[PDB]
Amino acid sequence: SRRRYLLYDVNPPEGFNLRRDVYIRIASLLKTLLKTEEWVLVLPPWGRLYHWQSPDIHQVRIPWSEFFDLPSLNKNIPVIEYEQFIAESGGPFIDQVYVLQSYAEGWKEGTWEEKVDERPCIDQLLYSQDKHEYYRGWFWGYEETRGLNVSCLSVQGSASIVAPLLLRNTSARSVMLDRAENLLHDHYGGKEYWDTRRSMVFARHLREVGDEFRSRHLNSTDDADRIPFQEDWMKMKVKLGSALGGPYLGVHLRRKDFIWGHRQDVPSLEGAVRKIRSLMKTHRLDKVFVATDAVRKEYEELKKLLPEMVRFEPTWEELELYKDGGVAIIDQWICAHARFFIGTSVSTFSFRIHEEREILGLDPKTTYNRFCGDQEKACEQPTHWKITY
Amino acid sequence: SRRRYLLYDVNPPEGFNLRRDVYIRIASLLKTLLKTEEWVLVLPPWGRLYHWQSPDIHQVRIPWSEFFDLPSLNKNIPVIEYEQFIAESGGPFIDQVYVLQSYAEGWKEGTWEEKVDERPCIDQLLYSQDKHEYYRGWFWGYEETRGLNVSCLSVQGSASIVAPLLLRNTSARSVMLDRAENLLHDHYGGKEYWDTRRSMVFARHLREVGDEFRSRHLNSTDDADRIPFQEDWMKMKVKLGSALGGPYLGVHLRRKDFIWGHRQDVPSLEGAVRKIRSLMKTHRLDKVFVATDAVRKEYEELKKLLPEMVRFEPTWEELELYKDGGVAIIDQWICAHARFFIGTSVSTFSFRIHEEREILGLDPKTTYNRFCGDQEKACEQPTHWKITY
Ligand SMILES: *[C@@H]1O[C@H](CO)[C@@H](O)[C@H](O)[C@H]1NC(C)=O
Ligand SMILES: *[C@@H]1O[C@H](CO)[C@@H](O)[C@H](O)[C@H]1NC(C)=O
Ligand SMILES: *[C@@H]1O[C@H](CO)[C@@H](O)[C@H](O)[C@H]1NC(C)=O
Ligand SMILES: *[C@@H]1O[C@H](CO)[C@@H](O)[C@H](O)[C@H]1NC(C)=O
Ligand SMILES: [Cl-]
Ligand SMILES: [Mg+2]
Repeated sequence: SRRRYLLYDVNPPEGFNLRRDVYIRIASLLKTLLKTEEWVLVLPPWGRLYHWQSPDIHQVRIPWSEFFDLPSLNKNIPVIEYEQFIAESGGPFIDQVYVLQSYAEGWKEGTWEEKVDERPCIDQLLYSQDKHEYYRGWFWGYEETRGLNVSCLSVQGSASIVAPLLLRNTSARSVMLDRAENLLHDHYGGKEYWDTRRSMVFARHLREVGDEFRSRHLNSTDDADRIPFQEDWMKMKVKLGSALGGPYLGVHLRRKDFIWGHRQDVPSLEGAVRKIRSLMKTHRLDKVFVATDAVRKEYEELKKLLPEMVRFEPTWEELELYKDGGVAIIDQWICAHARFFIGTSVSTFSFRIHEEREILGLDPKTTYNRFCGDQEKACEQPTHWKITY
Repeated sequence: SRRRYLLYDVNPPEGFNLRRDVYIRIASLLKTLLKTEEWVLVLPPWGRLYHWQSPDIHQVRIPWSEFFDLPSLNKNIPVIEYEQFIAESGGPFIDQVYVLQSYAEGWKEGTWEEKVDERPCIDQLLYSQDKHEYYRGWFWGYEETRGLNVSCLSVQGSASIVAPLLLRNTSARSVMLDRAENLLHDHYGGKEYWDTRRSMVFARHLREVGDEFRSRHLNSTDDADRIPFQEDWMKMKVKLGSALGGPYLGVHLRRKDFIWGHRQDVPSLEGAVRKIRSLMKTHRLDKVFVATDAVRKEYEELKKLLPEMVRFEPTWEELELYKDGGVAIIDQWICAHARFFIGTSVSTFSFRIHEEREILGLDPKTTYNRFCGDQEKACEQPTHWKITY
């Protein structure tokens, strides 16, 4: 009955939707571990080291339960909240912390190989020792957390590359992989992957708010959208392109990095609307739902250009409650029920929407779509990854 | 007198002693700026984004006054505390923030050239925009601070390479260079450097504590160690090797990275201790003062090996008053007055002591010395950098 605990964290600059992906990366690994030993994944509390990223509202120590449905995840891999780890093991005590990093020697191409090795630390360590020789660190904002040991792993391939190593030194009841973004997916478009991805189902509350918005302002219900919905995700398998979707255009415009990132892969507002109108005409769509990070000045400019834009603006208390990821989820959930969707180039946000649309069963031609930069020369659309059951 | 303002910050992992080096790099940029426009450098508050790195108990927004002598600093370049800047500009408002970064394309060997260019941001920018369109950021832990605009600058050479660009766009009353560590020194061994370096003189109360420790436990005073002291640091010049030093051996052992960094350039505790006793024999020194980061188990073992070791262990309340860099500065100060000194390989802490010793005038043969790895073959010693008065 004595099992082992896996914990992870991601490089602080990474956003909500990248973290959702790394999660599947880590789940791949844990499944590989479970073939041998008893393990359980501990869900890293939400909220970010950089507190200024989410203005005026503190997003901190947020359980997954506020975003995703725990039973839904559990049907895939054994999973527990960090606050629960803290209760089962005596305190917030982590035996081994492994900071993932690349190989310093690099490689000359043709050498590249999936491998993992204990190595000296490349960047100086962000953990440090107290008067008790415990390692103090970020630890998802739980200040009282202590690692017993920290060191670095140089690593290359898919996440499961690390399992032999973790399965060897069994001394560690709890192991944490920091900088888990270093791990790749085992196999991304694959059945194992989809089992996981499908199993992350939004919390009932965010779905309900999103659904009611769909019916009030989008004239969109699951019935009218020919999206038969099922509760247990294991039991929901839908034929491709059967789903119709609400009579509206979903769009995701990402302005955040447009300027300082010197981007040629994102449109001007004026360009974005030209495309949008072309889509509305093509598909006979009266209303467009826009999910955007745009600032007020730029939003007004968009609002004037495209009056029929409908948008979900959380009230102050809604934001205080659902938090940031929460709102993002509603926006995603709504875009995902659109008749047709157009996203932003290489946006992780748009990526999650795709997967979500593929799950609901919407035709790919309506799914993998992106705005072209105004003068962008040859603009390639995102790649369609079909589900495998 | 409407003068421009310069502010900077350094990559968060960076410790206290690398920061003090960067300061001089910046200060050399300011000197080059003063050849044209009226400027003043704003002293970035001490205290760290990653708070768990410091034993300082969330002690933050610390002015340079608690470490360095402000008049002393001001005789080198014009300088003000950050809170003073908030008062003299209108609010906590920085006009332009430049995040310093390396050139995206790297270089081919032989192509390396000092250059600065506005470029697309490589890493995702840590600053983020609010609903008033202002950028919020870490900003030395002052939540109120607002930047008006943010972009990344790719840069290569010495810190003064940024000066011409900074003088072209004059619309910016205040300018902040984030990731300042990307700038090199102008010329490190030279007069200009040494003017800045000599000008950084520890706050009176800190030296007063060290002299107290010296007088008491080390049987050491300036008049006994033949180290005449001079308040006006411009008026302090000593013949090289005129300084004797106290009847003790100063040693700096940094153990922090010994293990996780797989270090071969630092000794095991025994290798350290044997080397110490041999030095005390050779140089006829009665007592030994050790400045180290060793945590309990190690210190315990170090204490058995070297019982005659005297150390600076501040009281709970002392650590509060002087804070972290204070305890460090005291330790450094004490080391700097030893008759003979031996440090740790590539330790910024050691470098800072090196520099302080050259300033007191102690013979180089007694300054630039490091412990060798137990099995380290080459084992180069640190390079003598003379003051040029
Ligand atoms: C941490 O790891 C090292 C290397 O395996 C080990 O020798 C040491 O005992 C560990 N530290 C603690 C506090 O258990
Ligand atoms: C809304 O969509 C439904 C499809 O079920 C359609 O029958 C109806 O005409 C639409 N109503 C409006 C307000 O356009
Ligand atoms: C700020 O700098 C960017 C360069 O990244 C520039 O394009 C933008 O127009 C500037 N904003 C203002 C308000 O001057
Ligand atoms: C202290 O230093 C003096 C040199 O001024 C030396 O002569 C003396 O023997 C030392 N010892 C003690 C205990 O005073
Ligand atoms: Cl969030
Ligand atoms: Mg011995």
